[PDB]
Amino acid sequence: HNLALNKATATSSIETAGHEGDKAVDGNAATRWASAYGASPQWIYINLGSTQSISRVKLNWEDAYATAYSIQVSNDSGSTPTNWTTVYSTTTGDGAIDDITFAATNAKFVRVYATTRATAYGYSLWEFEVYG
Ligand SMILES: N[C@@H]1[C@@H](O)[C@H](O[C@@H]2O[C@H](CO)[C@@H](O[C@@H]3O[C@H](CO)[C@@H](O)[C@H](O)[C@H]3N)[C@H](O)[C@H]2N)[C@@H](CO)O[C@H]1O
Repeated sequence: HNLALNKATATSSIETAGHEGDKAVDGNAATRWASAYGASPQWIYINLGSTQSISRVKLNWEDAYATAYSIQVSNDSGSTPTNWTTVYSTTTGDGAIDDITFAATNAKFVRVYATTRATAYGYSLWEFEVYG
């Protein structure tokens, strides 16, 4: 059960209309979030809507994937998280599907914080799935 499905999202940026964060959590492999281009970090987070115990994230990257990124959680109250905790990071991402597991943790928000690009574009996810 994908706890991210159709939850509210926010992003650091978007490439164009139609590439919003909601596109990464629609369960559709043919729609994607895509960030602005360039060498800045970028990110997408999901408001899970309630505290959930999570242990697994599945990323389905488009060709503009991150070689370096972290998965982070927040347990802030409200709808605007500001404190993040890294639960997993890599510097050797290889794109396509990334199936990530980590110690189960409470989380109200989950963020992909992407820091090194595989390409000279931005970063883009067809899907960002979250599992207990
Ligand atoms: N100089 C143009 C060249 O830019 C163009 O190639 C296309 O450029 C597209 C716009 O950057 C690029 O689309 C991005 O692709 C990445 C990676 O797949 C995605 O994450 C972005 O969302 C896309 N906007 C295309 O890949 C690329 N074909 C070419 C064709 O118009 O004309 C060149 O000479």
